[PDB]
Amino acid sequence: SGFRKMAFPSGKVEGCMVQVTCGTTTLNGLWLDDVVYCPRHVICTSEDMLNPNYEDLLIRKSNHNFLVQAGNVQLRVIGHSMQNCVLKLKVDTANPKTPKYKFVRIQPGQTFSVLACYNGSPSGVYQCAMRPNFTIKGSFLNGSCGSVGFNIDYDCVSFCYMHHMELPTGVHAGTDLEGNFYGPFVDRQTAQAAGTDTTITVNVLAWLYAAVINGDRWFLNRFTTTLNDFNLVAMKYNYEPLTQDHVDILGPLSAQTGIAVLDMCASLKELLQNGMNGRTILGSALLEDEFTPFDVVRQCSGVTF
Amino acid sequence: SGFRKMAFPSGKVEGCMVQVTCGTTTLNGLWLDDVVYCPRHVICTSEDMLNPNYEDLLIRKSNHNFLVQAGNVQLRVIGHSMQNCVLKLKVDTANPKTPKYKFVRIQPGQTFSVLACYNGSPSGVYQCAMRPNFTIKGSFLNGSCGSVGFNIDYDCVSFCYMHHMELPTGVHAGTDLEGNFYGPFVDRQTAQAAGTDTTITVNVLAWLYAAVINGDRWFLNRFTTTLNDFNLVAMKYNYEPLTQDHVDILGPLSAQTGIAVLDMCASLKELLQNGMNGRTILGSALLEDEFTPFDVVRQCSGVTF
Ligand SMILES: CC(C)(C)NC(=O)[C@@H](c1cccnc1)N(C(=O)c1ccco1)c1ccc(C(C)(C)C)cc1
Ligand SMILES: CC(C)(C)NC(=O)[C@@H](c1cccnc1)N(C(=O)c1ccco1)c1ccc(C(C)(C)C)cc1
Repeated sequence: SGFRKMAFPSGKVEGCMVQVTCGTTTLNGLWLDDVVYCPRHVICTSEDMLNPNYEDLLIRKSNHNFLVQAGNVQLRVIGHSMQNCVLKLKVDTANPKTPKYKFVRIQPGQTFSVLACYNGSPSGVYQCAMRPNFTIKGSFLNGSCGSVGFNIDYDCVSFCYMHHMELPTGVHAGTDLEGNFYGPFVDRQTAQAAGTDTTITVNVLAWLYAAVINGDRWFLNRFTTTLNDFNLVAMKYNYEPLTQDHVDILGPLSAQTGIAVLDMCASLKELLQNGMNGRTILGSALLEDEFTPFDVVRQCSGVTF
Repeated sequence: SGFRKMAFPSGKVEGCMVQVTCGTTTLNGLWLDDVVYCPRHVICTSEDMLNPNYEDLLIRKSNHNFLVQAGNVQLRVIGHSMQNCVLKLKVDTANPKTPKYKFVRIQPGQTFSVLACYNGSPSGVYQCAMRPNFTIKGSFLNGSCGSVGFNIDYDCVSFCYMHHMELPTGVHAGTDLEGNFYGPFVDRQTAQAAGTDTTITVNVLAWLYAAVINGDRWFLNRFTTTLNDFNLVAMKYNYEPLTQDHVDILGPLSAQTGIAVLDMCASLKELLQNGMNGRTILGSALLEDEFTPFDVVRQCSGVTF
């Protein structure tokens, strides 16, 4: 029993973390096969980051300008190119610790583990979700750029995030491993703001099914509701609209707990309208939305990797 | 910027996780050098766990009754002994992935990372604290016994916990790597209850210093208080008494933020007496106490391993 915010084992990712320096700027890179992936803004200078022209800046850089370090071993960069907002440095040696991996672009509301790194060395791992406004509420300090977020499927690592920027509000922005930013953000020092950060409703529901599975049932009320009526209250509290797919995604937890999805929606509705009256659910005083239906199943079943 | 509940990279611990079976009971073991550590209750049967006499039960077991599996490779048990509530199976091969390690018994209020495992395979990692009642609020399912909690010091792993039991309330109990239970709990199926779970006050203070460092300052009031007066309110809300050592431990955060410790105590006092009025601190609606002063420094500075 018990429900903690939990991340994948990071061993497989640790073996791919290297350091990348260009000029005076140092950050983290991802070393898979004979290619190192890192954010392109490594080539910028503090003055050039107001309006960087990466095409022109990259022209002044040669292979020998990119300093890559795996542990204390230097890698020979024999090629460099730019794919969207990420650099690809080709090295002479393939990473012997390269695991089975894949590059996937996740959807807003999905989760992943982040291995925060500094100078190509891991410092910690935690769990994030892709907010509906395409930011993440990470824990990143300077130099954390180049750290990656990932999911694990038994033996295969699915990379989905690489950190780039911190937004003025304190949130964080980045791209997938193909260099495409999640959201409308760009790698420049300019006024950028994220939209409204709604609540991932389906994730909250899975969290409530998690609570019921762990003994917290005080919030289970006696009503039920309609998917349309529930939505009328969700979209007033800045909640994501629930779809039939969400109801289907939640089916497994509905069958395990024996509580129809629409009944839990009614419980959630009364929680939103009346608050929690100072009580707690799974040790939290807020409605957590950073657990997907799959994460709940994984943690309440025991899926190992 | 940003503050998430974060754990150490688990790669070094992953390479020590093996599976241990005795009879029909399977659980996890820790493989360091040529010894495997696992809870002694692996030798119990479902009937014998009401009042297990481990001395007599262990007498009926030989080396070849303990089945240890590292990956899909079997290890030859050439010796077995009992140290407190943990078994030590001596194997013929030393663990090639054995890192620099140490066995430490942590103090209540301290934190550590847990690598939840099932059948000798890691499933996830999260951060825990040793509650003042000597339980932990883990996420453990059946078979999770034998998983370990640890801290990392650059390159040295300090093991401090090994999971044994789930208590009737839903909390969890275990021992250090020498087999000594944290708290007054015993490895039997009997009526056991933990005492009052107080709040680790010093950890809450470091969390508030963490918030101030991340931009959340709304709770900073205009008063100050005395260490004795603050305690009179803490011990009414079931908070740990603050000592001068706690004030000294918090010195670094007090100097960084420029807020004397006793002033933050006054802020905490008004939060306890009046609640948070539906606001949040670092994304939480409750006062978090599972971050030590050291964890806050590590996360707000960038200490890598
Ligand atoms: C908020 C801002 C002023 C832009 N500071 C940062 O983004 C920090 C940073 C700080 C904390 C977490 N992640 C990045 N930041 C860095 O820390 C950094 C840059 C290179 C290695 O580490 C950073 C990220 C992107 C840029 C440009 C404008 C060139 C794309 C410049 C600096
Ligand atoms: C609450 C209780 C009825 C005792 N169930 C468990 O403790 C589960 C268990 C379940 C969830 C998390 N950790 C342990 N539990 C186990 O899951 C387990 C035992 C062996 C391998 O996995 C367990 C722990 C200790 C004992 C004795 C009494 C022999 C010391 C028996 C079973």
